[PDB]
Amino acid sequence: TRTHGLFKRLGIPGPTPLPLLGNVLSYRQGLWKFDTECYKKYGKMWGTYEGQLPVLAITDPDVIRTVLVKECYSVFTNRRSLGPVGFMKSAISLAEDEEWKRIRSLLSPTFTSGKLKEMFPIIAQYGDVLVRNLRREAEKGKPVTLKDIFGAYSMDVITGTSFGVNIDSLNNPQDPFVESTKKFLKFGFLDPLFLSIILFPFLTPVFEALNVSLFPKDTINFLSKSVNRMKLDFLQLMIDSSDLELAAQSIIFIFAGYETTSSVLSFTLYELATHPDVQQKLQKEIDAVLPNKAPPTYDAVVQMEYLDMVVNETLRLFPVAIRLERTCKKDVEINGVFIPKGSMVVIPTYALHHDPKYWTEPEEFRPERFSKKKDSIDPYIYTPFGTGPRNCIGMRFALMNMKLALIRVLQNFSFKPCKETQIPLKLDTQGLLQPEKPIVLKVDSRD
Ligand code: HEM
Ligand SMILES: CCC(=O)O[C@]1(C(=O)CCl)[C@@H](C)C[C@H]2[C@@H]3CCC4=CC(=O)C=C[C@]4(C)[C@@]3(F)[C@@H](O)C[C@@]21C
Repeated sequence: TRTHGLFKRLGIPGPTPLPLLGNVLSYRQGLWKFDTECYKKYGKMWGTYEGQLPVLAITDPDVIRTVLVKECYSVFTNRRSLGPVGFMKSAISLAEDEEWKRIRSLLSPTFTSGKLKEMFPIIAQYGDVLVRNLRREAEKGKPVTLKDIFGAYSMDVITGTSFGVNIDSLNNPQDPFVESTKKFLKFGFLDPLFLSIILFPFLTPVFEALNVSLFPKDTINFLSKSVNRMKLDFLQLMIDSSDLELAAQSIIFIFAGYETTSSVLSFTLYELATHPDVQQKLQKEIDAVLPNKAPPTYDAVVQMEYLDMVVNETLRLFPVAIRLERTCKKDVEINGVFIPKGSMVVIPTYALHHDPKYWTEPEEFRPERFSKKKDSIDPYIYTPFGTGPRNCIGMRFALMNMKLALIRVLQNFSFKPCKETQIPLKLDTQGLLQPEKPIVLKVDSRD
């Protein structure tokens, strides 16, 4: 209760904390659900405690633009106070202040639209693997469990592009890359370690000194073992430019991009199933641009307007990262409130994405929201990839992979519900947004 008066004192509303734990019990229902309930309850700003760590949640866009862009470098440079990660404290999402400022700089040339335009054929090759895989499953007439197919694609594309070559994960379950990377799936709140770290950060130096890491030590090595072993994609581009630092980044990319890409694709496809009119219209768009199942190309995949709007609206409904988190590296005035050092600020993307103030019929899937014809979207309400210098660096790359996959599958099949399709979709209560029950759809071919 050392800090459990901070918000009472500073005139900031919030749910009453419980000793030691904080409001953390409220997280078991899921953060997206907690973040919104508070939003509705407390308005523009509410405070909570993670054990002892205060947490300030801002919804006003200007305040957001302050935290995310204006004073990203003067104050809010780090995300969540670092945990027992050992040497992956070099990977870019985890580094802080200057160490990150460098690593960011030294990886930017890899994620420019130019290098992406370059990598395009190495990615689109993975769509042929994907189509066979989805035909196999649907040739039968058998409902398809999307997370198998598109989890597989997600990993194949990232593994191969990040380091190595095609694994065809679905048909090589015993591949040593497949079993080892599959272990990022259980990240966040689930592990006892994260809880003890969340509630008692002062143990973090301890676990480091005991070589106990949040990450699966069993796999971190095998990846590093395969990285140094190799020393067309991220690898060589990293090659041209420490050797531990290089080995981290390769792993974080797989981390930051494996499960997000996967959940978003099956989310997109779920919505196309339950709005067949949107599914035709995108099919029409695809067939006019690449007639007779033509091979995709970079400048096409980028200029497909509806397709962009379709991915974009899905990220409105399903911001897989739920919230954006920054740490005050110094005392700071955030919108007339005095916020001590170490504190965390939360920009509640999911809740802001579902606000009726900014989105007519917020629960409805309406790709038209993103018509370039309409008034541009506020980049601090819509924060699916972050904004500011700390945003998803692979943003352009992820949108490419998903669009590539979505095109290939939509050239060859449609998607519709069946008896086993959960409608409405329900979210799970842990980690990145995922469905309560896995998505299964009927996938008939167009011929
Ligand atoms: C649908 C796919 C993805 C989504 C929704 C997503 C979302 C996000 C978000 C919200 C952040 C943090 C933003 C912030 O702090 O405000 C982030 C960070 C990051 N993402 Fe992604 N991401 C995706 C895919 C990827 C992929 C494929 C990669 C790399 C190949 C990637 C690499 C990274 C990295 C390195 C960071 C941390 C960089 C930093 O802290 O400066 N992301 N991502
Ligand atoms: C998990 C793969 C990944 O790299 O995700 C992150 C990212 O930037 C790219 Cl998505 C990663 C560094 C840490 C991730 C957050 C930790 C706390 C956390 C616990 C949850 O239960 C739900 C969401 C977050 C709040 C989080 F998961 C997401 O925002 C995504 C973050 C920031």
